[PDB]
Amino acid sequence: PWRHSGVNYNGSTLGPLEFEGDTAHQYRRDVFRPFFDEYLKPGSASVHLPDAIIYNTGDQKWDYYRSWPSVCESNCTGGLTPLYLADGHGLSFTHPAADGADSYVSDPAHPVPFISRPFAFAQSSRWKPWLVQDQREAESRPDVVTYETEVLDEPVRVSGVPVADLFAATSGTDSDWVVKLIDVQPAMTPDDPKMGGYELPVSMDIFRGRYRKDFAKP
Amino acid sequence: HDPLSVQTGSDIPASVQQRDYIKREVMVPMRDGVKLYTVIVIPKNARNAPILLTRTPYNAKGRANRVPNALTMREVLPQGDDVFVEGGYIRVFQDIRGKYGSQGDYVMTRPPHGPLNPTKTDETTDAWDTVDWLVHNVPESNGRVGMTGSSAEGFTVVMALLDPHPALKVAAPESPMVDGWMGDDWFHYGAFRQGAFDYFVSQMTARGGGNDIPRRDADDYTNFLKAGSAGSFATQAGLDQYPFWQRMHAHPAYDAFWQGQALDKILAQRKPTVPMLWEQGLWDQEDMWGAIHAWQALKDADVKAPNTLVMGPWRHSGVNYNGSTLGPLEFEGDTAHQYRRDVFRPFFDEYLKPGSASVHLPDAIIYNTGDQKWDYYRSWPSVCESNCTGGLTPLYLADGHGLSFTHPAADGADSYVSDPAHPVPFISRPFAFAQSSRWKPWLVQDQREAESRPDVVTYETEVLDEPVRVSGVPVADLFAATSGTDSDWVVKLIDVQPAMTPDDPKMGGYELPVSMDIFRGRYRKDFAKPEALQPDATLHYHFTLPAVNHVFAKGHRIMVQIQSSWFPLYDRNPQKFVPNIFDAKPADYTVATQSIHHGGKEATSILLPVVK
Amino acid sequence: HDPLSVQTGSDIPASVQQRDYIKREVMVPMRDGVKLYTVIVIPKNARNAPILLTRTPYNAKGRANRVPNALTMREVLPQGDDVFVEGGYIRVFQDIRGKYGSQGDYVMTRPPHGPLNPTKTDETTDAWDTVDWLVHNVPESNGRVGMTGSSAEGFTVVMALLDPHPALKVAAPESPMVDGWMGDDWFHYGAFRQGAFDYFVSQMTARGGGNDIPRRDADDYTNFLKAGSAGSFATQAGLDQYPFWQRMHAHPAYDAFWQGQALDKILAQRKPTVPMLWEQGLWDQEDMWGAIHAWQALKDADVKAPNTLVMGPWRHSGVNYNGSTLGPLEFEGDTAHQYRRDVFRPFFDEYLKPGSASVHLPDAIIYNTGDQKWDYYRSWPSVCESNCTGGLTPLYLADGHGLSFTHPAADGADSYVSDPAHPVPFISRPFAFAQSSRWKPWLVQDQREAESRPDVVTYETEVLDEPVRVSGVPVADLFAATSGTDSDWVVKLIDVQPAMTPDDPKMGGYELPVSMDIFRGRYRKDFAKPEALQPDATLHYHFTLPAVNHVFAKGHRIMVQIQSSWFPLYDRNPQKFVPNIFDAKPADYTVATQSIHHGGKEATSILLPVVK
Repeated sequence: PWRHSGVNYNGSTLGPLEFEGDTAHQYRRDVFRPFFDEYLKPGSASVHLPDAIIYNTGDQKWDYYRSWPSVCESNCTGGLTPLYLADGHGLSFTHPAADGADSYVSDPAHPVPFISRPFAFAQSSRWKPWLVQDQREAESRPDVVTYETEVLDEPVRVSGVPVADLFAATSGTDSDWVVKLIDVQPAMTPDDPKMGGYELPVSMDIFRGRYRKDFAKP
Repeated sequence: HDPLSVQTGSDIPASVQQRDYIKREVMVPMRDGVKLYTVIVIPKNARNAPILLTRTPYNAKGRANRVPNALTMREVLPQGDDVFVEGGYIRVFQDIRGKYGSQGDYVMTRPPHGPLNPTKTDETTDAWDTVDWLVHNVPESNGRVGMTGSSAEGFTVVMALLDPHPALKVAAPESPMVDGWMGDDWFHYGAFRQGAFDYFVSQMTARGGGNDIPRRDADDYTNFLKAGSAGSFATQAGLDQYPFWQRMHAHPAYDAFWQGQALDKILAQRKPTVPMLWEQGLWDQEDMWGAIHAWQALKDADVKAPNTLVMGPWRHSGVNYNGSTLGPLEFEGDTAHQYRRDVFRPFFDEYLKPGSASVHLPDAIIYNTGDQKWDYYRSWPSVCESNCTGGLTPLYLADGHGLSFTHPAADGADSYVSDPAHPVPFISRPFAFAQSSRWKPWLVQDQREAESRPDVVTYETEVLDEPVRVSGVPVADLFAATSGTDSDWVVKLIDVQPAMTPDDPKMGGYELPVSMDIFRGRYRKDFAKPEALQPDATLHYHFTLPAVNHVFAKGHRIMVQIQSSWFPLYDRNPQKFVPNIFDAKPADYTVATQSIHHGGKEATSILLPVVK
Repeated sequence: HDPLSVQTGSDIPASVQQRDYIKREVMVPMRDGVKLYTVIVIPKNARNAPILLTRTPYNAKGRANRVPNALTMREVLPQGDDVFVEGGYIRVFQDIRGKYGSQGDYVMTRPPHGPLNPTKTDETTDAWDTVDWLVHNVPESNGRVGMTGSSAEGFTVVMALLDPHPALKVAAPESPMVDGWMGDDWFHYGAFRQGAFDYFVSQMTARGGGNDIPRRDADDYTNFLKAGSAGSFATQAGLDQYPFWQRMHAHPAYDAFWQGQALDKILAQRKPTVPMLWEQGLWDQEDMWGAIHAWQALKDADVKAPNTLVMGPWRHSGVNYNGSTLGPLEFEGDTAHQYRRDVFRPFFDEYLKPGSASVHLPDAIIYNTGDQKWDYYRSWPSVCESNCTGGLTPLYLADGHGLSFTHPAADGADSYVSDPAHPVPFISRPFAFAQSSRWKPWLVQDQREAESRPDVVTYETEVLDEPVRVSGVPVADLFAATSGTDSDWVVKLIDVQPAMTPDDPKMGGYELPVSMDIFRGRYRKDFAKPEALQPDATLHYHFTLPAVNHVFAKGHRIMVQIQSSWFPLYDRNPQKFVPNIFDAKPADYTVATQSIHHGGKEATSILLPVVK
């Protein structure tokens, strides 16, 4: 649960998020060092590492997966589960038969800030934990469309690479498509009040529309 | 049995000289038999001392207990009482009718005797009976009473000024509740302030203390948006059983209910002879209309008594605390203490302490938010719409999102889509009304967030080569059109800081608002008779904005920002004409295209009070 | 008249579904007719649900209202109830006899039935009647009650364990008040804790809330020093009229009054059969004696029930909050939540939720303050004074202010002047008892300030080449001399951090105390019969210090600090034998020369619980 190069520093926090101890030092001591010792120090203990060792941003613990990922598009034990966008700005696991569409105006004279203004690239302290910043500012804008499920009654576990299956239209001849997968914290978090309703992005990216068909031939 | 070992009774003692003050608790009887809880703080060995009186609905016992049962009077009394404690004044805090230790019925901002109050008592008589009692029952006093207080405590001062007792020699209302509809606590040109619900429940649930409205989400932007309309929130909060809300809900327009409560107009018709010192902050987020309008009305009515207006770089009630800062802004020392020691105290001493020096205060003493110093204006304002030495200078909106002092003869217009499903946050999300630390300095926050939104139109001058000085009331001369049948118009006058401020880096390019307000379109023609707007027609809006005493320095920029929402502070305008916005239904909220015309016959501008 | 415009009544309403819980307020009648206010928080539509009960003198109504009248149960209940809210437990908070909403007489830490309480009731019977009522009157419950609580709420659990109701299936006292004289809230080996005065006035002024003692100065070091003695401050604060103080003032020694209140000795004689989970923090600044001594006494008496001791890296009551940090220290995640989720909850589920997984807890579960991990000890402690697998390893004080594991045959002694006019501050000045943020993590503060003083002797080992692991109770074997006839002895076991800690620069050379306590010299021979000390004679002092589960890593240093004052937390020892230190006179305070002998026959050392 680190930022770029965060593995060489302290892994206890990242922005307002708090993890179970110094996760970076944990990896350095429990995995990194012993793995290196096996081949660099003759006579050292043999370590048998799995396919992947990933920290669980929900369970708050290290997960050791013998085979990872267990689910994906093709050549995996199982496929991906589609979380469909629905009517009334909702999200459902049930495929909605009815056709529908939502519109938003994209004005380049007023682009959406990736993080709160003001921001300068020299501000390292703001740049580092940018990916965990609250997305509530974007949601309040008419140039950002937001979809969400109902307050969960049962937990939903995700482990792998999420794929954006987007069916979008533009009135122009080019366009960028930013898709954010967000984990909305409980409406109220009394043990840490500032996290109430916090829109934490667990995964997000941008796609330049001109490369839809070919990445080499726009 | 041994009492020093075996306890068969209670450990709580049956009954429970080091202080420099004496605290007296009395129940002062009014003319109708109702008694009012009064706390009198008299300094030890005090003889022939003046009385500083404050009537309050915020717990008199608590107010005179900053540090509960402290050893010193300085500790026991509020920070704002510092200069009076040093002066040996007798402090008096009294619970108003129907609140805390007081008896009787409580009426939120009780209307003065008239069509809205046919009984023999009101806040005016309550103050009269109080003063009359204090001058006959406090032997340590010289029989001279001075009145002060901020917010609702300021409201009581204004009420007492309608018909004061001869012993009330001086008064100083601080950011008082004068007109809750025009521009104070409840509405701002018709636009309802949603933070009122929490105030209602906290002040009217019981005689004593009350609790806040439990929330679903931590964000009030989310809370009020999910509820829909303001009325819907109120109903969900169980506010429908509260008599004051029932009256407000029935009177959304500026009718007889609100007109009969406008203290600025009433006080001016009575012609008081008691020296006054009106005060409000330049960034008063709760009572911007209060002081300035009451002071101006008295000046226009040719009052025969000292009438001075004081405006510092403070937030609501900031005059009683530390005025060194406000949000990220820094001023030249403790401006609040400065005013309290140099102006407030001596002015009160003149009428409450016989033999004291005579002070000759000017028309207004306003701090300069540009020059960083106190300005003393013998005649203020020097420029305004009519009946002034000079007129206002129009700062025209122009082509290419610009601002100029030169009239653009050609027509032009810029558009923005106002979607009520995504209203513009008044301050960064998340925000809850319970977060006092964010609410207090809201008026000085950077407006760069709003500038980046497509539903907010921004205009700016070039980087200034010569400073532009403004002192007075700016007037928004707006020529706007909407596709809907109703709309809200938010206009902001901003002072953009230099692109780079190397001594304080975070201030570089900061969009500091010096004055901003909202106007509910339905009240364009008449405030008392709301009417629908013509779709797509460019209409003329003319309204005054909060006063200014600023200097847009070299390297700065003057900026104007226009939008149609300010959530969740102001309830969303459905953008469709409905009889009562409070009861707007989900289907009433319409997306609308707003057009701000510039140049030609419909040249939108900000009528600036430019001075030499 | 129009009611929607004219109000002649009150704006306060005569009588003032969205929640996931139901709150029930009941007055539970005890065996003597006295009713106790009980708040029952029940989750919406629950059946066969266990009850978590807490009896408290800290306002039940408030405790069950973390976020007053909140929409969710999670919000409404304290942080420490998180796992029980997730488990669907029924929360029950009750006001103990004589406090807040409860009737009857209030007796501070009411003694159990015996020579100090000849009535028909006590805290044991009150809990019995409460459990009996709860299991018959709450239809949503499965008739199984679990008891928990911290501080005074922990005291009520221990009291209930003396003779529990059949329905009380499990108990978990957290940092309970077991022995106020030995090492809990009031005294520590006879040394009086001056913070008790504020606690006395805040809890025994009235049935409900009370206020703090008004201070003259902001610094309590100044306040107490100026007052002179502890009894002198009490008199000046008007505490002489408080019955509990009157008894304490009459019983400064460990006589029948304190012996008959030692819950560890009483509980071990009763032999309970209810599964227990004892808890206290390794840095418990309010109740260090409590849990460990109560758990150990039961273990020695061969208790026929699960008896586990849990000690985390927490301050007093820190188990119910966030255990990630403590002062400048950082632990491996939220240790408090970890314990609550992995140990606490499942242990309670085993006896309260029929069908749940069975847990087999070891002797003790202690967090390692060196290894930064949870240690599970099947048998604890493995090393101690007598009746253990191994003995303690002595860490001898040596020449040139050093420490060694090798016994020095050569005799030696180091001296320091203890001047009562200038007592050693327990933590940096200024400090007031009201400053909670400084009081809570005081036990982990840097001891470098003390080391720099001439009235504090310091001993340290060389920079460690190999780690030294310690697990158990360290025993101070001190051979000290004083020129006076009385004296206090403060012994600190410190873990000096590496000279430089590049990953966290501020920790470089930091003198972190892993265990420290004070011993009032007059009680050297007998705790019940105080005696004067022979001037200039080296006497033997033998006392246990707070438990440890640390590892002095490579680069670190083990350090011992010895002083004779710990102001203003502990009252100053006059250093002259007086019948009652509480009533010491100004002339009694004598400057004394203290000598700590090392080597030979009087080899001062800290008997460390060194493990492999």
